[PDB]
Amino acid sequence: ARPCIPKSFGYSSVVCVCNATYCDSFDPPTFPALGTFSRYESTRSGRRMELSMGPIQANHTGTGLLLTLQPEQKFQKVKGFGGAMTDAAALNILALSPPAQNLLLKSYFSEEGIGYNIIRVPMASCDFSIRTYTYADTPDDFQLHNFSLPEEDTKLKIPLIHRALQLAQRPVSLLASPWTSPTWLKTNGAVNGKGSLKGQPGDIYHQTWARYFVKFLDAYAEHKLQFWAVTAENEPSAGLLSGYPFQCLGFTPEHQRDFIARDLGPTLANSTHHNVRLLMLDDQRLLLPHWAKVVLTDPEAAKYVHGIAVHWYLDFLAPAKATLGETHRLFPNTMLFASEACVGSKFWEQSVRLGSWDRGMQYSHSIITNLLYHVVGWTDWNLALNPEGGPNWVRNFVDSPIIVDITKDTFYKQPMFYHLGHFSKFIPEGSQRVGLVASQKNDLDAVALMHPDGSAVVVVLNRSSKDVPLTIKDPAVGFLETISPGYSIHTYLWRRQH
Ligand SMILES: *[C@@H]1O[C@H](CO)[C@@H](O[C@@H]2O[C@H](CO)[C@@H](O)[C@H](O)[C@H]2NC(C)=O)[C@H](O)[C@H]1NC(C)=O
Ligand SMILES: *[C@@H]1O[C@H](CO)[C@@H](O)[C@H](O)[C@H]1NC(C)=O
Ligand SMILES: *[C@@H]1O[C@H](CO)[C@@H](O)[C@H](O)[C@H]1NC(C)=O
Ligand SMILES: O=S(=O)(NCC1CC1)c1ccccc1
Ligand SMILES: [K+]
Ligand SMILES: [K+]
Repeated sequence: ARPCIPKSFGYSSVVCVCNATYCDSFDPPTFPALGTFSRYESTRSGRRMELSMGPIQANHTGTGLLLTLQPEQKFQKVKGFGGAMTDAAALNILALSPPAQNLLLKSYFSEEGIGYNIIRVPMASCDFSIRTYTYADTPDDFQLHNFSLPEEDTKLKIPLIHRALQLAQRPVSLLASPWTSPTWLKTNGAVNGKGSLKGQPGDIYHQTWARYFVKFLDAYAEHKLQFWAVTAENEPSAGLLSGYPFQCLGFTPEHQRDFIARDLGPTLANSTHHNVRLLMLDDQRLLLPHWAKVVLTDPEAAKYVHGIAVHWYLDFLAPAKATLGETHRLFPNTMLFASEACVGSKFWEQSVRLGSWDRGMQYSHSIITNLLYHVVGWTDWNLALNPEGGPNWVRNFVDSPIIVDITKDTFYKQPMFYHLGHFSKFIPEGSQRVGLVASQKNDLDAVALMHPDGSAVVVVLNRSSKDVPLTIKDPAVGFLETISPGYSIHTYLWRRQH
């Protein structure tokens, strides 16, 4: 529909420049003719989700790499993809002119963009906020009569969420997560630092905290917003750490288990919001499987927990098989969901690297890795940041797929945007991962899924410098002869006749 306007900032690849009168966009989505496949290609050399079509062939010869679709080998259903509407994201989006705001939101939420269907909503303030607040800062208000949404919600976040939902043709699911409780419920009486809820699960402090979740859901419902899920606490391990710099609330896994069993589970289940799902953990993967064991082996907690939320700090190394793999083996009926991912968080790397292909490859490699370990969705962190990677009240700056430059009324779409879009645009909610078997050892990363309507999607990432010819075999349908260029990502789509 409209191609990428590239700009280089001296990193390995380009950003696409958008402004008040121009942004890259796709045509309305249409499938290739039966017997035809679509290929969307992005490359370090500068291609951005460019469309080509090719024939599906009856025959194949050669000893080249063959990836054979296993359409009846079924794995997880996919919930979807999206990102977080933090205070920082909202402020950056609304600092753009109305036309640029629209093109940014269309980029993410419309069918002319990459089709996000998840928005994560912080419950009150976090690090990506410029003001520290909760919804119930008046002390000793245990019945939460003075609970209320401030302007960060009513004037910034909620109107933007409504605008995203208007642009979306896919149903959008909202996920809520709190960072801190009111300080008068906490052992340290501060939003940050080491501290937990006072007392013990089942007591007034814990009951009040559980009621705060229902108050939040009630308040958003008055604005005609309903949630798909809540997490039990953002990064519960953080509040156990001396000097933790920003909003947190510490829970051991035993504390989280008992809070869920005695307070949050029953309180949600007794409310009009009983259909909202509860996700546990919302933290880094090295806490698994231990955290899952502690919480889910208690039947009283387990009956309230619908899923496990995991965060991915892509700058840091940690095992996948010993964490996600083991958790799936031990608790195959509890879904895993990636609720936050980010890059650029190390103090010694530029928070925002405009045009970094490497950071793009980190996003897509992460997503593939998550999907191969049974995870049902993937949620980026801040939807948009400034060129510093902010604002952020403790200067904990990071990268974002969209960077806003208010002085030019411009925003920049990073390689990370396109790497995420290779999945989000082409994997509708309810898609199911299926097998994909390589005929020989190779350097590629790939995943295959089947749409609800039976159509096929395959994503192929090449993190190597070498162009790799390959064939995809769909045993019902035929062969797709293609090539995976070095430093590329491709998405393949086709109809499957039986
Ligand atoms: C928004 O960006 C577009 C794209 O760069 C700008 O339009 C370009 O303007 C230059 C300079 O006049 C021309 O050489 C290009 O041909 C234009 N491209 C297109 C596609 O129109 C546009 O001026 C910018 N808008 C604002 C309000 O700054
Ligand atoms: C495909 O395979 C068989 C090989 O004998 C042949 O009958 C057929 O003509 C070949 N070519 C095409 C285009 O199908
Ligand atoms: C359960 O729900 C009702 C609302 O119908 C409420 O009045 C009651 O206090 C709730 N019980 C709790 C939160 O324990
Ligand atoms: O994968 S999709 O079906 N994504 C969803 C779209 C609304 C139908 C698709 C198909 C054709 C072109 C782009 C994307
Ligand atoms: K208040
Ligand atoms: K940094």
